[PDB]
Amino acid sequence: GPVSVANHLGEDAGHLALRRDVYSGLQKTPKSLPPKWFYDTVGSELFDQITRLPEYYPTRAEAEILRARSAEVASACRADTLVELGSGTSEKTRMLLDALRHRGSLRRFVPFDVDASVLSATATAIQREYSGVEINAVCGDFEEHLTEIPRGGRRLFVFLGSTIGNLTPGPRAQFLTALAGVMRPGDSLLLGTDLVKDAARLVRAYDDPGGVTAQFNRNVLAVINRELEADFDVDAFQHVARWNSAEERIEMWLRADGRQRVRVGALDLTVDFDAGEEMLTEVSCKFRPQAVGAELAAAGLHRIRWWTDEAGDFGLSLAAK
Ligand SMILES: O=C(O)[C@H](Cc1c[nH]cn1)NC(=S)NCc1ccccc1
Repeated sequence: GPVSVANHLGEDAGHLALRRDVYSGLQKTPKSLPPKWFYDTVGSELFDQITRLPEYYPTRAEAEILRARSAEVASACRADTLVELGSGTSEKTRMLLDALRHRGSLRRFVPFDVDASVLSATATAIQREYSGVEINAVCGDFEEHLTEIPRGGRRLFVFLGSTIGNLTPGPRAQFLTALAGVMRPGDSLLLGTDLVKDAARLVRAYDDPGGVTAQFNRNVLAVINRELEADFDVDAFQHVARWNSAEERIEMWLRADGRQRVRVGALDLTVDFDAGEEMLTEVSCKFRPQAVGAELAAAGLHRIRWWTDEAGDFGLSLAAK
């Protein structure tokens, strides 16, 4: 089937996005960076390592649900079209495409991500593995281009891996409202959410003993050093995984070992790290079954299926517009 990529991101939109997030976030108390920047080439294959760690249960828990419920998803949503908010590269992507193809209604696949090069390779590989499917990849961001997602058909929107947990409630309700707004009656959303559980398990999931998560987090400093010509002593910064009991969310911080002076070249900015000062690089919100259904409701979607894995570690929601 035909491949198309629509690119709505200017060529240096990424680079200018980084300037805004670093100039702003390194200048608030406490210092904070958005998690969209972990995923250069190094971080991305670090993340790939994380998903295989025995400690990082989310990837396997959601895979387990999907291996068992993908057929029910296809049959319940009846979609002819898979819209992925994500790069389209996981095995879970195939499970859902297979479920729709098996039921005979897979006509189009819409991968939606910010890396046009990754959409390109996804689209070429799905074109090779799924004949008869139109691939319409959209390079854009959630903030602006949900409306550029193609129309015509019954669409199942897919947002897996508890990515929505990387958004704090305010940004989170506003995204789900935006998503419900581009959905048409009879379209549906499959949403993955990591569930609240024992904190010692949560912290271990974000601080594996061999420190792959530690590398992945520290990597954001290398990215900022390379792309904004800053001078972070990457090794003087410790990965710390914290469980915020009140906000019910995992927090990734970077602790400075002793006072640091960091000049961000490309920004004409110098920031001061107190010795032992911590910087928020990621939040990872954990959910309760009822609260997910209520957020979906708040956004104008009606949840019709909830699933957990065998252990109650992780949840998938299927909600309809
Ligand atoms: O909330 C989480 O567990 C993780 C972050 C995390 C895991 N371990 C330490 N940090 N975020 C995820 S899967 N985002 C989805 C994504 C995947 C690939 C490329 C871009 C975006």
